[PDB]
Amino acid sequence: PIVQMVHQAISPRTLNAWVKVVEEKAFSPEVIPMFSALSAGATPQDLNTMLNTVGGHQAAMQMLKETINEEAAEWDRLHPVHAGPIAPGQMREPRGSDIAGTTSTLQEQIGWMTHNPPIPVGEIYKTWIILGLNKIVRMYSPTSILDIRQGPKEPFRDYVDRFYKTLRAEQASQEVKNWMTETLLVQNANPDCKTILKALGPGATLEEMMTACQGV
Amino acid sequence: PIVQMVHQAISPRTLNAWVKVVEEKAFSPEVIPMFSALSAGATPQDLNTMLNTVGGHQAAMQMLKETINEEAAEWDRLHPVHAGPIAPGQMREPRGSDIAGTTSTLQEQIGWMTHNPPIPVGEIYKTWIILGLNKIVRMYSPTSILDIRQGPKEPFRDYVDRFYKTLRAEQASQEVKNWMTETLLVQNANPDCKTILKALGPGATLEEMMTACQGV
Amino acid sequence: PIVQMVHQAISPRTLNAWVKVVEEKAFSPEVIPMFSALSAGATPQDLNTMLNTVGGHQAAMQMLKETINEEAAEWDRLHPVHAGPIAPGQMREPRGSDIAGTTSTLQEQIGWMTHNPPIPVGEIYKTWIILGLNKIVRMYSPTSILDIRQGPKEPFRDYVDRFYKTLRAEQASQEVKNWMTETLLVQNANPDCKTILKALGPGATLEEMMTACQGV
Amino acid sequence: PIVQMVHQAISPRTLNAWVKVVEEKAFSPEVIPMFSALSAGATPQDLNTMLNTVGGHQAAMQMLKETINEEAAEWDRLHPVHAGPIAPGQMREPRGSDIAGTTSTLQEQIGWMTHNPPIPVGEIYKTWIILGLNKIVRMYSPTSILDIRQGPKEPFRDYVDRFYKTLRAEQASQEVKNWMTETLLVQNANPDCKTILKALGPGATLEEMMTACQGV
Amino acid sequence: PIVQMVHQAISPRTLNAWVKVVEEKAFSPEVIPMFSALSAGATPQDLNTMLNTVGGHQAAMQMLKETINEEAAEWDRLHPVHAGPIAPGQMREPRGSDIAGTTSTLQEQIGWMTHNPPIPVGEIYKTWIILGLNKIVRMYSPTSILDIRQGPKEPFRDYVDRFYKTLRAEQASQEVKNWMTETLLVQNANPDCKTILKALGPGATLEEMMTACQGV
Amino acid sequence: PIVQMVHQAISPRTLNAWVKVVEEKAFSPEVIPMFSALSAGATPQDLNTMLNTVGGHQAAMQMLKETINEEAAEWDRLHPVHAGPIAPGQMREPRGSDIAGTTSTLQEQIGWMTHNPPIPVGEIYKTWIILGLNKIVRMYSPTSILDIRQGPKEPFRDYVDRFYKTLRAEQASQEVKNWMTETLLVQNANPDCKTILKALGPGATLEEMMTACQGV
Ligand SMILES: [Cl-]
Ligand SMILES: [Cl-]
Ligand SMILES: [Cl-]
Ligand SMILES: [Cl-]
Ligand SMILES: [Cl-]
Ligand SMILES: [Cl-]
Ligand SMILES: [Cl-]
Ligand SMILES: [Cl-]
Ligand SMILES: [Cl-]
Ligand SMILES: [Cl-]
Ligand SMILES: [Cl-]
Ligand SMILES: [Cl-]
Ligand SMILES: [Cl-]
Ligand SMILES: [Cl-]
Ligand SMILES: [Cl-]
Ligand SMILES: [Cl-]
Ligand SMILES: [Cl-]
Ligand SMILES: [Cl-]
Ligand SMILES: [Cl-]
Ligand SMILES: [Cl-]
Ligand SMILES: [Cl-]
Ligand SMILES: [Cl-]
Ligand SMILES: [Cl-]
Ligand SMILES: [Cl-]
Ligand SMILES: [Cl-]
Ligand SMILES: [Cl-]
Ligand SMILES: [Cl-]
Ligand SMILES: [Cl-]
Ligand SMILES: [Cl-]
Ligand SMILES: [Cl-]
Ligand SMILES: [Cl-]
Ligand SMILES: [Cl-]
Ligand SMILES: [Cl-]
Ligand SMILES: [Cl-]
Ligand SMILES: [Cl-]
Ligand SMILES: [Cl-]
Ligand SMILES: [Cl-]
Ligand SMILES: [Cl-]
Ligand SMILES: [Cl-]
Ligand SMILES: [Cl-]
Ligand SMILES: [Cl-]
Ligand SMILES: [Cl-]
Repeated sequence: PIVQMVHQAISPRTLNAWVKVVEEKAFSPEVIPMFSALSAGATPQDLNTMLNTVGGHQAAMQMLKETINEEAAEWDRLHPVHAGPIAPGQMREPRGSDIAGTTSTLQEQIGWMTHNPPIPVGEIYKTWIILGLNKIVRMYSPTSILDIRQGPKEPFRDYVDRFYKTLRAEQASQEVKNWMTETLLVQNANPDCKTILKALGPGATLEEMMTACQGV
Repeated sequence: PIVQMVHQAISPRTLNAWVKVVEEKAFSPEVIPMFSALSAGATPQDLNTMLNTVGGHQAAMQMLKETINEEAAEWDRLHPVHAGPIAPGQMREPRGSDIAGTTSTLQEQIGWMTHNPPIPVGEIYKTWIILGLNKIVRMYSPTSILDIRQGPKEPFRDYVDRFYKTLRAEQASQEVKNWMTETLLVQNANPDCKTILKALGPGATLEEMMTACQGV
Repeated sequence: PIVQMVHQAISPRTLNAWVKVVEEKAFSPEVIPMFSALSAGATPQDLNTMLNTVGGHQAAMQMLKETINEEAAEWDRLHPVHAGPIAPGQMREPRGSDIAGTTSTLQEQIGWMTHNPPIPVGEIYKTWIILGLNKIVRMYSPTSILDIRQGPKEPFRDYVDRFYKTLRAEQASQEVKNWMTETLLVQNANPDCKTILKALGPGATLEEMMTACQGV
Repeated sequence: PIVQMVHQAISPRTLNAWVKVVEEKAFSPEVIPMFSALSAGATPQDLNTMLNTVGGHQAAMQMLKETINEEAAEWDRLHPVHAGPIAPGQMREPRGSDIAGTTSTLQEQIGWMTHNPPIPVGEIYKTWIILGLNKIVRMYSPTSILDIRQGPKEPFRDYVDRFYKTLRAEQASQEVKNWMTETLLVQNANPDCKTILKALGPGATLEEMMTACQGV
Repeated sequence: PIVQMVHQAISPRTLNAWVKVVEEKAFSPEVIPMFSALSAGATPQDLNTMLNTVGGHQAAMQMLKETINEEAAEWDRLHPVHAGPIAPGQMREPRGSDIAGTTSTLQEQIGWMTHNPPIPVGEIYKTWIILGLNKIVRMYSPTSILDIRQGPKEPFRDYVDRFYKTLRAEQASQEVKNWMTETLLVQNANPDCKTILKALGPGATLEEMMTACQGV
Repeated sequence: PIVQMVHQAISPRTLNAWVKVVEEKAFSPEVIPMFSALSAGATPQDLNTMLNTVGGHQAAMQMLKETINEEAAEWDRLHPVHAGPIAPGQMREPRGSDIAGTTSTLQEQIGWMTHNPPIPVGEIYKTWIILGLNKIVRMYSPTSILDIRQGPKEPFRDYVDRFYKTLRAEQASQEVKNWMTETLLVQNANPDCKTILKALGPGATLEEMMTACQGV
């Protein structure tokens, strides 16, 4: 990675942390923030290290590769490289495969990241990776938000935990998520809780909803 | 985080420590001081990393989101942003969502935290998070302080441990807590201890109370 | 903490070390030196972090709070704060609650600790905490030094281990401890060892006493 | 290793990480990226340390030695050393065995790596090692890509995981790998999935293929 | 400790390492080199931290205290402190209890250790501690070197391991140790090995002795 | 150790790593590269720390002592110390026991290692230690290379693993090792493999030999 500047290897602990996270949690949604934290200041070389150290899950890892290549091709369309000899005190313009670290060297990556103005190839590549990880989380989610229904003796808190877990795995925008919360949460609550939540009105906070259905 | 200045990634150990704390202790009151210690010098990006790495407990995490948004909206009311182009050698004034790290970049966060005078967005956001965590601790507390009663063969020390554990989870002010201690502790002690503690008078320290009921 | 100067967060390992020490050893006497080592260079904020991260033992932790408040009130009596506006290039004089970190900020704590001359608020607060921890160790000690008696088939080394373990938990001064050693150790040894130790005379070292009763 | 410059020992954690990786994963393909990450900035001395700390697998380790010697001999052919006394402020030209660290000293390795222009002997030797590791991965792969066939009740995702795991161990070029994907994946799918994938046409992404055969 | 200069706290890992060593190995001879390594650059405060963090073994720890006090009293005899006010840019001369860290402050310890010329109070105190630890190792050794005799079917290597383990715990000088090796090792070997070793003559190395009795 | 310069203590992790390596692997050949890596930049004091922290194996550790003394005596013969007072800005010439760290101080060791020109006493002593460790590995090897014979149903890969494991423990030169490989490997293979390997001719690589006998 790079930190406030200087380059260094990914630490053994960071490497092991990532490998173990994937071994333990597969593609539960919280893996993505963990990936992002473990890859802080990463060069594309470091990001490829992290992805290539995953054994198994090779369908997911292939899907990620295809997503990356799609984003790289889009970058190339928007940023076509201009022909000419690179001047003294200048860097060549990166293509998509340079950002993804397959056709660039570490020095070139360092060159772009530490240039003035900077070309943050590590952060660009990370956005592409996270887009691909989000697709995998979606695909690997066992359940739909439409099927989350409170059981007749289920504590409301447990139902809400299942609701918001499933909502998190959905790849719908924030406005759609708001509609899901406003509509389904109360609609798919059990008869007694549902009646109590409708009495609160559509202005209630989750805290107030949870407090209301505690006794039920 | 930032430390005496320079920015760096949250360490794998810090990340793992937080994840494991939540896995093991859920929302026992001591989790909050642990959160605060693990988030020392944190930018809002780092604070979101910590909260987003939690898998499960998504009712609690949603309640926390709602608390954050409430505090952000209050900030916006008290600190309305003034229209105009930002001068050379100046930072734009942060709105609530900039403090909570959803509409600001890391450089902007670094910019505010290291400015002269500083705008400590990390510490402001942390106060909002801790307010939300305190609400969750309250809500998830199984017991009321009014129901803590010493058993007829219960060592006074064990009763006092249960009393002060339950008191800690109550979200009443320090003056109310003082009344609880002065009134209930002795009132809800078992017959023999209760008689002995009333004989000490209302000036006794906890040490003296504990020593008095040792033999009982 | 602060180290030779610069401030930084308490490390996750330090935090975990302290939590685990308390989980494992409760209030055995060796916990106090461990506390002191783990809190080296600590600000009052860091010291409160350490104490607040303890879950359970809330009778002990309340006793500690009361001890701290007693020491803070004594500080206030000896060091009454003088009214007036604080000059440029000067620090306000700390009251007891500033030393204990409940009414002071981290910058103010840093301000006092790094001032010339220094006001070591962290070390002052640590002495108060250790006074309180010593009271808890005393109170939680199961045994009195007067009751430590060598069994008729007990190796002298095992008896001496029990003697000095119990002596360590007593909160009597060094002169009283010397009397206990000079008087009780030999007095409460078993018949055969006791006779052998009285023959050595009152000038014998512990090494010589232990060697003498090896064969017994 | 060397990091942005300064030399230092390989850390105990790096050493242990490598030893344990080999103990646990043998020569699964992901071991190679792990080797590369753990050997970041390595001198040839450090690389030999890593390889020599492996106990067991001595057939593989001998094959690696032979691969290294082959690459060293090729280097010598392409870069024959010129006779003459080495000038003040100059380094002798490295032969293959100097790059592999058997006839050079640590200072000489440091000398080449930190020279202007640099002669990155660590990175050259690492390419040779990885060539040898790739040969071992190939040789130790239990299965051929031609034999990966979806079972009649096998989830398509599981079949794809096995396909891309086996493909990764093949030491065929990227163009051959593309042919394998375009031809075999669909060809060796089970009757019902195979029919569904042929209906998608040869433009489908893996995501689309996986989604199509979810219900099957 | 102090390292090339700057002071810092003993690390949690160092603390834990020492505690665990004592828990696991008690007073086997190798504990002393481990103590010495873990206490590298230690101030007397750090050395007391290490000794005071030991729970149990309080007979041994008391014997150590008595040994320390004996060495402190000897220091005082050889180095009597001269009366007078300490000059600007000068340090007071340490007494035995200042070296052992009970009557000196950390700053004073730092003062002596970093003075020109240095007064290495940490290293002086460490020699006293190691003298005391050696006495404990001796006292706690279960066996005498005179009783180590090779069994009639015991591999010579196992006998030699027991011999040199027991020899290490003896607190006799190097010349006495040489006599023990030259005399007893061969004398207390089993009949067949003993005959073979006497045939080698008194010039044989241990390697040659071990090789000679391999087949036996 | 010393690192690019500055001196510091051996880390607790390094110490523990070495102790555990010896506990787990005894004197398997890979222990020596591990020793060398863990002792990088070591002073003789640090090297003695590492050797003295070993509990048990005291026959081996005595053999190592004798090997060290032999090398020290050889050093003394080749480098006799010249009588005279040591000049300002000069170091006394080290004798063998100064190199082995028994008659020199840490400052003197630092003095030699950081002098211009340097006298690398740590690296010299390390060569002596490794010579002694190699003697122990030889002596403790259970098997001879002449006795490694492929079983009639043994996979060739398993036979080759045993061959090269045993070869590694032999203390014969590289030319002798080459003869062993060229002669014995094929000679001591099982009837069917042996016939197949003789058909390849004496130019075959190990990879080619292993591939040839895969089906057998
Ligand atoms: Cl995995
Ligand atoms: Cl998953
Ligand atoms: Cl890679
Ligand atoms: Cl790869
Ligand atoms: Cl850009
Ligand atoms: Cl970047
Ligand atoms: Cl569900
Ligand atoms: Cl969780
Ligand atoms: Cl909870
Ligand atoms: Cl995040
Ligand atoms: Cl998230
Ligand atoms: Cl502000
Ligand atoms: Cl802040
Ligand atoms: Cl309770
Ligand atoms: Cl606890
Ligand atoms: Cl206790
Ligand atoms: Cl706190
Ligand atoms: Cl708290
Ligand atoms: Cl003061
Ligand atoms: Cl302080
Ligand atoms: Cl007892
Ligand atoms: Cl292995
Ligand atoms: Cl393998
Ligand atoms: Cl090596
Ligand atoms: Cl080797
Ligand atoms: Cl080159
Ligand atoms: Cl290199
Ligand atoms: Cl398969
Ligand atoms: Cl212990
Ligand atoms: Cl012992
Ligand atoms: Cl202490
Ligand atoms: Cl103590
Ligand atoms: Cl001195
Ligand atoms: Cl010192
Ligand atoms: Cl024995
Ligand atoms: Cl051992
Ligand atoms: Cl062995
Ligand atoms: Cl030592
Ligand atoms: Cl030793
Ligand atoms: Cl030399
Ligand atoms: Cl050296
Ligand atoms: Cl074998």
